Amino acid sequence: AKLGSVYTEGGFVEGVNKKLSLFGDSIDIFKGIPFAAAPKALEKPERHPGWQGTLKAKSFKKRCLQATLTQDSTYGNEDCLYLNIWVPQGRKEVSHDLPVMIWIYGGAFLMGASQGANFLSNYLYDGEEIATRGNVIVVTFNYRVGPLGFLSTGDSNLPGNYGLWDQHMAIAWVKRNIEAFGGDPDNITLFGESAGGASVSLQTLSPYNKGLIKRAISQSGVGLCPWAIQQDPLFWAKRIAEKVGCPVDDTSKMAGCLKITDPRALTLAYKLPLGSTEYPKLHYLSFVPVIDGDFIPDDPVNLYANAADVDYIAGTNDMDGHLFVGMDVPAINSNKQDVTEEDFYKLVSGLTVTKGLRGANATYEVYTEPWAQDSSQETRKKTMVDLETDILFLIPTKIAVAQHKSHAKSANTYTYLFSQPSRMPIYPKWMGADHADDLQYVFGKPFATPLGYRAQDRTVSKAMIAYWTNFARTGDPNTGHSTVPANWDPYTLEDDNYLEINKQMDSNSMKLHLRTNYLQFWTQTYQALPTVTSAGASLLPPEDNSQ
Ligand SMILES: *[C@@H]1O[C@H](CO)[C@@H](O)[C@H](O)[C@H]1NC(C)=O
Repeated sequence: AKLGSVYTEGGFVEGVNKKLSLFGDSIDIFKGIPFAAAPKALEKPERHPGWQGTLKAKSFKKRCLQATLTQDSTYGNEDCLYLNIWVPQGRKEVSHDLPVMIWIYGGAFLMGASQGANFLSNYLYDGEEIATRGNVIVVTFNYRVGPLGFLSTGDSNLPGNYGLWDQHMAIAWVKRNIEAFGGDPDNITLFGESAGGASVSLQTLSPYNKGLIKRAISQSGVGLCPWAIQQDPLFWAKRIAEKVGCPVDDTSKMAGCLKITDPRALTLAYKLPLGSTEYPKLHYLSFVPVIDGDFIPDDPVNLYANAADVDYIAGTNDMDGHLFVGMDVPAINSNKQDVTEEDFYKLVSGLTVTKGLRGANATYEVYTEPWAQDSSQETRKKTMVDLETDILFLIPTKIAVAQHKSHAKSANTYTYLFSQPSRMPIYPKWMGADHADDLQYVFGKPFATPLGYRAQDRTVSKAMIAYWTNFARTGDPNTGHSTVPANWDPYTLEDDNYLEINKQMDSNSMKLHLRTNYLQFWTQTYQALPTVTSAGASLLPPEDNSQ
């Protein structure tokens, strides 16, 4: 069948119907529907007022204003709040009451576009494969990124989180209109990776999404990740106002200035210092969400209450840290480059600055227990990847599933570990899954563009698409429109069970206790060490001028 012209809160919308077989199977595809009005620089989004007549939603609109790679603070403009929809259709009748999956893209909160772009190893986000292979409606949209989406003074002058408001507006529009297209409003599921994985998390915790989200999936990213929350907003708020001529040490005037400063200037003033220097950096992504007064009204760890009736999946790739540690210690497969013990200590120190050399010393100690030694420079390099994977993805993720499992009411909880080896020619033979390697499988690339894909890739992709969509349908990965390769057991604090996802999907894919001892170190021992919180009175309550 064909949807045709659908009437939504704003007016009529028309997309294209792509035929997929000689038997009626088609797929309606709408692109460019506005969920909000063109946002004003550093200002929250308003609902879109509507339009007269029909909207021809046939192509992705401008992605949000962001920087290219080197110069160009160009990639879109402020008018970018658009969403796209993919509705699988039969032949007999039109689809109705279908699960809805809203995708939130990553890109370190600084880059990103619904139009399958702004990402590295993988980037295209076409919902056709998922929609059609799982009989699910797939949605994608744009949310403000960069200074323009997350710049904040840390007070009423500039709260920040504008990018999170946009994501919320999308989710809201979908809640209110998705039935027009054949979706079931009470079966909205969110999924995302990296910053998108964290956004999904933060969106389930926000009181604003009280009863909008039914289920959620976070991939390589969660709200408790050290990188998801900016502890000291003003810090970079001043520095930005430094590059662009604005009254730095006067929040009010500074905020007024910025809000009127040129978007492209504001965008560009933020250049990631990925250069030739080893000072603690290369993971100082200043523009990320913050704890403001309302959207994220407290530390994410205390907001769990909001996600108690939300079915949740959270997972990690066995070497998520590889991509990042490489930027610090550029020894991937550099056989003619060796990592010394002090090299490891040096990385540790930088990673544990807030706890002094005591923290650095405890960490180095726990992490260097194994006897593979110098001779096994592989093991050394191996542990350096474990370290950043644990710190940036795994630990935060374990705490989030446990936390969710314990405070769950009716919600289900499932976690996973994706380990399909990266066959990137420029990485060492020991490589497992790196950050983002999951994307191609989740979005069904091995099927969409099979050229260059082994069958194993189609095996994995068939499984992941099956798990995600079954879950999006029943809250259970093992029950839905598709056949699951191996049973995925619901999480328990008792077993700490995780499905290892790869080509060998069988009864033995369900495993227990992934790096329990390190969870312990980071959460008990380490945490107990005195912090260099030492900031005098530069603490959250003192000297914030009553917000
Ligand atoms: C470890 O760090 C502590 C200070 O936190 C210091 O007293 C000790 O000498 C250090 N030991 C080594 C072996 O580096």
